[PDB]
Amino acid sequence: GFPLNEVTSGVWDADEAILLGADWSKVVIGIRQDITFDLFSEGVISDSDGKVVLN
Amino acid sequence: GFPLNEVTSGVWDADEAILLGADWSKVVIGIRQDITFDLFSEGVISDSDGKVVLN
Repeated sequence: GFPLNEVTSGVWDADEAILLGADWSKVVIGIRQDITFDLFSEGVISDSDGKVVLN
Repeated sequence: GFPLNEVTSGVWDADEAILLGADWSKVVIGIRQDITFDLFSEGVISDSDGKVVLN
């Protein structure tokens, strides 16, 4: 009689767990900044060594 | 009879001089470009050797 959600997104590891039950009001997510998109046309993609890979 | 302009910035090295007197009409500053501020959000800070240091 409780809501069941099968986790279809590929995150689940069946070798670690089968099921999790919880009081979901005791789990909290803080949204500091909502999903933000910026578009750019100047500048560089660069390596960790500081080499340019796309200008 | 001349104003005693004390230099209150940190520039004055008092181990070099106590006072400087002059004909101030003989001292000229030429301004070519006034203090200019620009803000950047695309681009790179780079090394003397072409390496990227901040992107």
